[PDB]
Amino acid sequence: IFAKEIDLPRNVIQHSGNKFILDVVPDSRFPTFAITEFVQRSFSNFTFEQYSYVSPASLVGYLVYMIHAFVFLVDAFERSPMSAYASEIDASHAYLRIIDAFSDAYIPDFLFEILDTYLSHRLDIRSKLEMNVSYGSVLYKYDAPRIVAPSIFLLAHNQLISQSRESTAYEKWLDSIVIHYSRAVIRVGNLVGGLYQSTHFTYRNWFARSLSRLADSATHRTHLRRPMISEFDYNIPSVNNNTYNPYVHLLMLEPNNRNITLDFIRSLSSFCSTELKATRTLRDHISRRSAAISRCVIKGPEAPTWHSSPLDDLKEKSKQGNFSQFCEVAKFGLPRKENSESYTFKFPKDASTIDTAFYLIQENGRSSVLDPTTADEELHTEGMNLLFDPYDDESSAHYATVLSGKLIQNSNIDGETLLLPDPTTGLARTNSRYLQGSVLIRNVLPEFDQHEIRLFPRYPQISRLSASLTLLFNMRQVWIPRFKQKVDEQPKLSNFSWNEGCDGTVPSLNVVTAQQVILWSSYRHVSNSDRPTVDTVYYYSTLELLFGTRSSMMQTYNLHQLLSLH
Amino acid sequence: NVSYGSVLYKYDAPRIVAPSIFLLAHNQLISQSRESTAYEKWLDSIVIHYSRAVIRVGNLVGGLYQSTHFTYRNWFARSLSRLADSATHRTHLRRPMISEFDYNIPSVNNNTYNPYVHLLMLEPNNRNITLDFIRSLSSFCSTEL
Amino acid sequence: TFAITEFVQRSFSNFTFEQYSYVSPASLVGYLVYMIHAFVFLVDAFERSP
Repeated sequence: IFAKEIDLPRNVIQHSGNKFILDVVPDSRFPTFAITEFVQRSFSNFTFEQYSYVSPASLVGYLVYMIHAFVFLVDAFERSPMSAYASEIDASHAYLRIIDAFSDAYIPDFLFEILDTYLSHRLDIRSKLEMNVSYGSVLYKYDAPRIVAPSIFLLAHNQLISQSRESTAYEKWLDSIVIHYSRAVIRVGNLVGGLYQSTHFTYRNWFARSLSRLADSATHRTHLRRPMISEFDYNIPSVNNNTYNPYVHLLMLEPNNRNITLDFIRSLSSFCSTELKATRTLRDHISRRSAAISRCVIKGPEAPTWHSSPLDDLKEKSKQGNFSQFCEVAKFGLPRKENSESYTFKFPKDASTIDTAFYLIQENGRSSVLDPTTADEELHTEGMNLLFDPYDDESSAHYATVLSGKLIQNSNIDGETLLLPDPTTGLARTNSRYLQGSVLIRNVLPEFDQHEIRLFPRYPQISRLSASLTLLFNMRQVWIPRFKQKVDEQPKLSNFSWNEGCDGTVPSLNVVTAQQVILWSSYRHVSNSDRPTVDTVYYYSTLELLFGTRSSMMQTYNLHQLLSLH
Repeated sequence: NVSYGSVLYKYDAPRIVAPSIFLLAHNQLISQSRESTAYEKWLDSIVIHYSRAVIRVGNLVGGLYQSTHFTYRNWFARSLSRLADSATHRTHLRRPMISEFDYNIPSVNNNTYNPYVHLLMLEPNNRNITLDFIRSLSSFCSTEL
Repeated sequence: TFAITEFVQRSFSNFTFEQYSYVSPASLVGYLVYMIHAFVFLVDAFERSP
């Protein structure tokens, strides 16, 4: 009736938002686990006599290699613009020969079940928000054990051949140096979490129990039943913060490794083609597009499968260790430290000269009840996962989600605040609210540095009603009022939530504005096109500020409780 | 009905055959040793600690005593010794990949002994190995037996 | 256990165990003794009242 009079399609302001690239970095421990179990159940059907490099370790390293190769091809040929890590790889003829080698290398149909979840995606209404997979946000002390280096499996190939009749033959593999990171010898036992010291000890977690089968030389007579055999002469690179490129390290593109890398790629591509009946490549697959990248696994506090402690060379035979002595070395779930009492606050001698409710220094009254969660095996190895899906509530589509490695691992964040729309501002700024559920990683504790992890618990959700928190006039900071001497009325101290008894050993505040936050996320954002720094990378603690609470949430087990080792 | 709800350890321990003895026999069956009687390292293997006491395979099968160690071959140990003798280890190493059971020895007493936890290997440092054991041998029985 | 060990003695050479890293005669005997005790737990937990 009033359609032509109001004429609202000709009387609106529309803006679809600014351009925003959302980076996805998969935790490669989970596809490595699936690939190792794939090779376990299929390798005896293969003929490897015409190959001097093919072993189970080499085949697992090839498939993990082709995952990282897919990531480089998406970041270099599909992301606009390409990341600063991929721009450092020169387009010279040697690099182009290796890129053409893994662009036409044959991949089995199993690995595309994982790789179809890494396809790019652009939202419908947010038509300038893009999700794509790239390692352009990767720092080594933040992401090193969650990104499985394929050079570990060449060393496992070297140990799988050796004619030794020792009991646990995978322990020389755990000694093998992978990289030098500026002053630091990082071994396989640092990245897989199977060898520590306090005398060397072996801890067999779910990742090392799976990978130890590839480097155990008790079955070396099966792998030596061939005319000609060779070993990988892998050269250990020395990098620092200024020269670390994850694509050069993961794709083995150092100048003293490019011939071995090329022979590795072509030998195992021919092996997959002739024996695994692999017919497909990555070249016709990096331009595909699907909404499966927005599915992720939400985890709580889990124990590491790594530690950053420096290991010496294994001279003797290693003993068997346990969970608690590993978590003391890995610095996970430590108790609350003791008050050293090095600083002293200035409390007045007369107590009637101040209003003591307005003075933040006690008379040594109440102590804190904040205690960290000590490392327990049932809590931190058997915790349940959540399956996130923004578009459909089907559990058959999370088969590839539990294998892929897209995850948000949240330990202590309980709330994220959304900026409410202002109808008086410009609509570009209103429709460009993209960094809402994100934390800048200046505040995020690194996992592969020598830091301590104390798990102060999230509040129990066993209340009777739902809770929320609303911020007035400014959400960017929480006000603490400072009063003048003569005020209008009595200030009521009922809205002040006190954190009684702080002594440097408990959290004093619970607000991170724009060391303290324990978070890893697959979903990231870099604020520029330069080298990723700690001031430019954001970890997304959730995607529900973007996709809503109307999205599907399903609860499941861990992958090692779902995929058995046989 | 059948239930182990009446089971005390000092009354019923050798008459209830623990399945963790055979994981240790699997560990000794693999080893590349050319010794004469190779089942005697299996008889040394500790099964459980019962409050102060190291109970071995030779205590539960009755094939290893001392008074110098001696081997007595009764009808139960003569049958079970064939599973842990590494004189035929070349038959069992004819495979691409092999692994050993990393079984952890539990320490129990009168207050904490549960026979279902011990027999079913349900200690917290053994549940992953138990799950892989069950599923691997169920798939083996399904495909071969 | 005696009967299971003699069962595995007379049948194990007909088996292909190459696709398994845990299968041996000792493991198969341990599996069958395990499933006896598992039957006992299932009867006591799901059928005995209480």
